[PDB]
Amino acid sequence: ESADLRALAKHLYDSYIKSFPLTKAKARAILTGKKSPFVIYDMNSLMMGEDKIKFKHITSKEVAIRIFQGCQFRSVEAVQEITEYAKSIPGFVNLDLNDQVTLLKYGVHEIIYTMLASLMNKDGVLISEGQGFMTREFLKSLRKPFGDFMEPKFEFAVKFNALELDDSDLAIFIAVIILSGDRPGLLNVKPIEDIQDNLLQALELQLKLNHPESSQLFAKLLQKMTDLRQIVTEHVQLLQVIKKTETDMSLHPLLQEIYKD
Amino acid sequence: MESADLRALAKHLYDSYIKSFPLTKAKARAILTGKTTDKSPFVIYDMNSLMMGEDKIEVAIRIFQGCQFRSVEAVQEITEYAKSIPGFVNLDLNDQVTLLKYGVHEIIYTMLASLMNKDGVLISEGQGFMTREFLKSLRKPFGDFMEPKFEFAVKFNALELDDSDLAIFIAVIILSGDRPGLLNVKPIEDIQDNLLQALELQLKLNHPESSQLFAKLLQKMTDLRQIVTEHVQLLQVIKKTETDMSLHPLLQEIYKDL
Ligand SMILES: O=C(O)c1ccc(-c2nn(C(=O)c3c(Cl)cccc3C(F)(F)F)c3ccc(Cl)cc23)c(COc2ccccc2)c1
Ligand SMILES: O=C(O)c1ccc(-c2nn(C(=O)c3c(Cl)cccc3C(F)(F)F)c3ccc(Cl)cc23)c(COc2ccccc2)c1
Repeated sequence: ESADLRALAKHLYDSYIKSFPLTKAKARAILTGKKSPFVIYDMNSLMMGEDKIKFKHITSKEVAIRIFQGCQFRSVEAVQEITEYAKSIPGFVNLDLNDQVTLLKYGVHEIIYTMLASLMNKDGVLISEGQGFMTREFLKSLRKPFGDFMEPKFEFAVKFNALELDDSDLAIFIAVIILSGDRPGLLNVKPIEDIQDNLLQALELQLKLNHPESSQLFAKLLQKMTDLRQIVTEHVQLLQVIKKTETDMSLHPLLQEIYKD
Repeated sequence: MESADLRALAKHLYDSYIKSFPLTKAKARAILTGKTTDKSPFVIYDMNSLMMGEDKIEVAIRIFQGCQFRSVEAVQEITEYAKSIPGFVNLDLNDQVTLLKYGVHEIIYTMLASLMNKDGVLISEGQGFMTREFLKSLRKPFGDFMEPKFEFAVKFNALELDDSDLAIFIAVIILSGDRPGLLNVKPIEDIQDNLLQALELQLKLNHPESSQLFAKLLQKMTDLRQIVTEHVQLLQVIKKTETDMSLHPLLQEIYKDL
């Protein structure tokens, strides 16, 4: 069944490429300088970037709020991308429909954090399919709670990126996260855990072949699912604090509805 | 890195686990499943049977303090076991402290599952058995403090690990190079890579029909991390309400800036 695992890995890589706008391979070429992106490093360069490259989400007038809400809009776009990618995982659409919804609901936060790391280095993050680059210092320095909201994302990403995964690795990893049989409220866990066992086999084999000198990388990548669960939990608690504290974050009620999750 | 060397490391760790922990999963299962007249526990299911149990072997505080005493004992045993893990005592001393500070609680929960089934937990080296329902029914926050341990244990026990498995698994948890404040992560990760290699081979040989148990067991390190956090948060709440309990200095230090 070795060749079947390679097939599953090839299938997932191909679908991963079509589903997501900016791959890790392309992002690394931009970050390293190998078409130069617009750099956002302060207030004035932000004002020119939306006026020049036209970042879609520009509708509050405060800077830190607008950036945070920009992160919200992009995450909503990513949810739809992850949802399309999930449909291509062998077995997923044959699951009970409520269970498909449940796996996506509880998994998107972990996948967004994972995939965001592909767009970051220690100095900033790519935005708008790589045309912009927002510096870590500028984000880290936003006022009151917003500065401390951005920086944990970078600290996770730098640690995660030290594993040096490529897109073919990440496609199987993302699928493994989706097929988590321990999400609350699953109706039929058995076929989810069955698919995950296939995906885990595919990830293990892929990592031995693609990183043969990287001892126990499979184990180390699974240990990063501990980090993911913990930071997703910390993330939710920070959103709750931001909602309860800030009143200058009223949006149109229909816009609030799009962002409900 | 060679197969026979991994088997040697598994046997070393299993042997040391036996010397360090007096109540094994093997012994606990023999008591729990029964059919033995000689190993049969006294069952504590209410207030009066608790009163009879002390003659044989406030309530919620007394039980909570009993868990504190046992946890201190567990730390001592876990610490003795850690010293036997090849390479651990050769590490920088501050890192040795750090690995223990962050590892002991995750290990206590792991080994506590060995003493539980869905209906209760063995106590006092297997001589007693306290029902889950009784613990769940303790007053104010103490009732809910006991129960999350049970929820993990039922899931964890479904993996059907035995002691030779748990010996390597416990060592892997201790040698975690991602603990906060470690000074030299590289020598810790090198040891874990051997321990991880040892666990993988051990699970393959001992559970050949249990597909991807290695991966599923590592995913359980996630459930451990979450319940330690929920535990620490519950203690902080109990402290602000109760002064009628101090904590043992060993436990006091483990929680400092955890
Ligand atoms: O392109 C992508 O793949 C992409 C994916 C994730 C993020 C992003 N999400 N995010 C979260 O807080 C967040 C997370 Cl991690 C998980 C779930 C929900 C949230 C939510 F809802 F609360 F936002 C961030 C926090 C800090 C930073 Cl530096 C980045 C993000 C981004 C940024 O996009 C921007 C676009 C324009 C201007 C500024 C940022 C891109
Ligand atoms: O034998 C063992 O290895 C063994 C190991 C852990 C526990 C135990 N600790 N514990 C904690 O709350 C606790 C924890 Cl997990 C970690 C650090 C500090 C605490 C603290 F501070 F609060 F005490 C529990 C809560 C609920 C239950 Cl069901 C069990 C325990 C037990 C119980 O032992 C008993 C002995 C006599 C009477 C009743 C119970 C045994």
